This record gives sequence, structure tokens and C-alpha cells, in this order.
Amino acid sequence: MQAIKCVVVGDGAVGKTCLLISYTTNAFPGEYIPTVFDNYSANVMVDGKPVNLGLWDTAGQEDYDRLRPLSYPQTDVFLICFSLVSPASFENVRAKWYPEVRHHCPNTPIILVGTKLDLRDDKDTIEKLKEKKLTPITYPQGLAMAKEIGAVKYLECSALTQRGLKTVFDEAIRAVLQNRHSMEISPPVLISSSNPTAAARISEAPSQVHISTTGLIVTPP
Ligand SMILES: Nc1nc2c(ncn2[C@@H]2O[C@H](COP(=O)(O)OP(=O)(O)NP(=O)(O)O)[C@@H](O)[C@H]2O)c(=O)[nH]1
Ligand SMILES: [Mg+2]
Repeated sequence: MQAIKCVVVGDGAVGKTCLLISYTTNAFPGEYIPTVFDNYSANVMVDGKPVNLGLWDTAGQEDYDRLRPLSYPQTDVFLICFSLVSPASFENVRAKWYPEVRHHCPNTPIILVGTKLDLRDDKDTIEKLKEKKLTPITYPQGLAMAKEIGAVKYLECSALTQRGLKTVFDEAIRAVLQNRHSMEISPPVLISSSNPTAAARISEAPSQVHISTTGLIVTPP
């Protein structure tokens, strides 16, 4: 089975973990728990042929800067995420995440993902940004940032509503499997995860992330 490794990076609180849990299990977690590393191993069918996705979640906090690149070797595609309602997270795409990824991985494709699409029209969110002379990030603004960092695609989504969500992962797959026509991609079947919320939905005992000689590995429950 062809395997694809995808690593998700971006500022704290932009919605990386919810993106992964929502896509892989159609659930949306109930308490914000900061990530260290987590793995999701999910299968899809691309034009009727199985492909394994190895999805890696990372910590957005700067305290994990030294450790985070442990996840990077052998990555096939990065998702750099920012919240559509956090201008700071948007600027950090350029200031922090693009350089960090590119310095480690000069040739790996990047998809730029704007998250929390469901908040872009939220009155309270808009007003709070306006108090600070700011606005939610617009689609053209995200597109421009994607061009500045040489991302292969710019995509917007909500983990909460799932608008745009399948497309993020399908386009990540398409960006990797450049020889495939990839006309149709099935929803994912989660096989294993180290995230307790996601692992519980395979049932409905998480795997464990460990350091190994070869980088990060997963040990079964
Ligand atoms: N409305 C809305 N809230 C979202 C969405 N995605 C995430 N959130 C919320 O945003 C907060 C952070 O989400 P989370 O996925 O934990 O973010 P993270 O990027 O993994 N943070 P870290 O680097 O610290 O692990 C949570 O309160 C979560 O419910 C979304 O699509 N819409
Ligand atoms: Mg997280």
C-alpha cells in the first residue's frame, strides 16, 4: 500500500488538532488540550486503490521549537495552518512556519490552510478584531500569502462544520501523488491514532508516539 506522510504545523490555537480529529473521525473535541506530537494512520481509496495516510500533529508553541522538526524527515506534504480570525497566526505563516519548514525540507510541497472558516462571519469575532483595527483574513489575502510562500494550494475550511475539510486532505493527497489522476478519493478510515479522542472513535487504547533511531514512531496500543 502506497503511503503518504503529512505533517501539520502552525501557531498554537489555530485548530490543527480539530482539523485532524474532524477529518479522520467526524468528531470535534470538547476541551482544548495542547499537542506535543500525535499520529493518525488512516486509509483512503484513490480511484479504487488503497493509500495509507500517516498524519502528524505538532505543537504550535515556541517551547517545542527544538523538538518539532523531529517530525519532518520523510514528509511528503506539509499543511501550514493559520486561523482566518487570527491575523497574528497569518503573519506567522511567513515569519515562522514557511522558513522553518523550508529550511528543513527544501523541496516538500506546502498547502496553506486557513482554519475556522465558520468564524469569519461571526459578529462577536468581527467586532473584537475591529476594536484592534483588524479584520478576518479574506480569501484573496490567504491566496496572496500562499503565493508568497510558494504553496501549491491555498484552501479554507472549518473543522466544526466540515466545509472545505475533505478538500484539504484530498488536495494534500493530490499534491503528493503527482503521477495519479486522483479523480475520486474516498473518505478516510482511521486505523490507529495516538490521540485519545480519535482512538476512542475507531472503537466507537491510543497508540503511543516514541522517539526512535529513525525519527518518530508509533507503538500499537
Ligand atoms: N469555531 C471553530 N473553532 C475551532 C475550529 N477548529 C478548532 N477550533 C477551536 O480552536 C481551539 C484550538 O483548537 P485546536 O485544534 O486544539 O488547536 P491547535 O492548533 O491544535 N493548538 P496546539 O499547537 O497548542 O496543539 C479550540 O477551542 C477548538 O475548539 C473550527 O473549525 N471552528
Ligand atoms: Mg493541537
